[PDB]
Amino acid sequence: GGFVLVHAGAGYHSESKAKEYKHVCKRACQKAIEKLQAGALATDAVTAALVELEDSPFTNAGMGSNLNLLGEIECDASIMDGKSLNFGAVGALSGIKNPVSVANRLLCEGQKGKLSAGRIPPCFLVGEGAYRWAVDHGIPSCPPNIMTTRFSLAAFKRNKRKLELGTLDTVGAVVVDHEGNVAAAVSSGGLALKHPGRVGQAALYGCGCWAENTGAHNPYSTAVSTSGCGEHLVRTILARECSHALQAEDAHQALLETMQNKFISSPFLASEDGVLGGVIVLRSCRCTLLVEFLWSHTTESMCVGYMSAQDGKAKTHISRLPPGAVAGQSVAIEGGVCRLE
Amino acid sequence: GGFVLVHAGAGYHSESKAKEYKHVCKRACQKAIEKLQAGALATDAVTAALVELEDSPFTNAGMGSNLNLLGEIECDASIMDGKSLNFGAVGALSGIKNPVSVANRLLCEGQKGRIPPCFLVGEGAYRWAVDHGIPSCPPNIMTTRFSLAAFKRNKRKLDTVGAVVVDHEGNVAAAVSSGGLALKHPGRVGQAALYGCGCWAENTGAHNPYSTAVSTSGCGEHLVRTILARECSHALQAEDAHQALLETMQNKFISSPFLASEDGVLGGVIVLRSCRCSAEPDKQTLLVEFLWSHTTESMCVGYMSAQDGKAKTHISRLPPGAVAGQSVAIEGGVCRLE
Repeated sequence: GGFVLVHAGAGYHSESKAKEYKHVCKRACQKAIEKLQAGALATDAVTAALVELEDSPFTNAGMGSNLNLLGEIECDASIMDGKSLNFGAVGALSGIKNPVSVANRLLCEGQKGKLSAGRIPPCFLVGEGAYRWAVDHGIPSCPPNIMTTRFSLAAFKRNKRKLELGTLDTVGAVVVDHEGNVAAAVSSGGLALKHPGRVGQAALYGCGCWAENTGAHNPYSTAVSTSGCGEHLVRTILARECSHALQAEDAHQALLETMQNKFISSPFLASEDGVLGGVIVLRSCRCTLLVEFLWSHTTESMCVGYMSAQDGKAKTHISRLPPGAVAGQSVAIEGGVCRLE
Repeated sequence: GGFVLVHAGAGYHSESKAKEYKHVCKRACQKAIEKLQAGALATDAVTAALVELEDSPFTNAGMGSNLNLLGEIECDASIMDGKSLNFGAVGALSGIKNPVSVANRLLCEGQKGRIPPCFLVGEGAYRWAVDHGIPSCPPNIMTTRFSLAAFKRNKRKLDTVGAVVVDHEGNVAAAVSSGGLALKHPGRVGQAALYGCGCWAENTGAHNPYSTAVSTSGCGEHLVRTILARECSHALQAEDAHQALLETMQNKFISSPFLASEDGVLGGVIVLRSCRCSAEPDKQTLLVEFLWSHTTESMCVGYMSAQDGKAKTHISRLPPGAVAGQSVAIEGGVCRLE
């Protein structure tokens, strides 16, 4: 009993490179299910998925991240637990191989702080301090020669040159365990030639991801993860906005109206010539657990992968805008249902 | 014409330091009004107010901010413009005397503006500030005799600021600045730097009949988990502003499921709500409703109307019967701007 849905970016996935994108999404789903079947917490499950997605040298997160203006790697990552509603995140973090692991550990410590442990522990750390906290907590440090790849280094030089004259490939995942507990996480390398210290949506509470279990004013346990233009997702606090919209009976219609009204037609992005973003969503309710999963995006395409523990084989797919639709002006949306024991 | 409301923290203001807090609030308001009258933008006005608030050795923001675990100063600050809806923010910033001025520069550059950065942290935010003409500030200038003694004290083991403004056309702006928790771990970023949590400013639009501006104070974590600033803005779109804010503080803050594990929720907000109530097509009047609410023992505020030219200061305190962290105090008023 368990379900996972992951994504490897919302932007453009060429037919020639589609294969690679889907393969990492497949592996990420398996890592997540393994954790669930092994009795792990939902958060540890999404973290396992994200570690796999970050580790791919082809994703703008962890190893392979876009090099900033100075040719350095600074990552943003966050995670949320639907049961405890606790959160963990890091921004402008360099020197660490798996940013999500740090965000996960901040979340874990935060949980330890609830059982009477002085003032609330930090949920958000950035830069040098985030690095120090990671190391001091036993998290593996990673050298620049390992975080950087020949290709990212080469893109850096090109980008620099183009100034004197891919980045949308971020990652995310959502999971629901057999008890109905959900969790979500997101990780990113940020904009390709960003100014040092720039923090994007992947580190911001409510913007990058969201996870909230069923409650008095929350009939469904919901989890959301985002991708696309970081700035667009932040100004609209998209993840949380999608989670709240999903409380409506018709999930597909609620997500569609959100992407159209609260995103594309949002007054907060009125000055933009095209709004770019995508989301993966999970909604669950106890009856067995009925799970509804969906993905929506305004980008050319979005790579997704999902898997049910009882089913066994991951399904991967590149969602594309239909003929006629225009990237940044229209919305693509697809989904399905699965019942868990 | 214009109106401004500021706060010098939500927590506890001793009767012996009251006059000091109120005084800083008076100057901040005067600073903002002087800007408005000089024809400045609402964001420039709220920034001027925050600079004054920050510059006080009595406030946990800018100079005088709490020293962190390593005895160093790291500030959080943000600002939002209601007309353009643009935002500017900095987190874990050191070496800069006025964090809010850096956030205001980020917002301005964003307006001139792929989209420029609206949020910078650490060394990067520092570099950016210096590169745009804002001189650095050595440690001794931003460390007061009180924060140093406090640090040594602390190591031997809520005075944050904000402001909301409305110009003569009805454009609103909001800003917030904080030094964060005393002895916090390096890199810890709080509510004052996060979009939706620290402040919020949004002019009348399709989904919101009222122009609203919100600034917060109190326990950083509590304000973040509930994304209070933005929640208040949305609540203020209801017909009855006073009742809406009260219900928000009661249900979405004190009774929020996101803070259930806590024994007492601590925070306060200052809000401004505006709409055009009349015009003479043959001159216009803005109805401005302003409020402040809190669950802490007290909250220090100050407000001023350009037309009245008389700054008003006040320390809101929980009355007998109200328990800090469990109750909600709320006060407000209304004024018209011609």
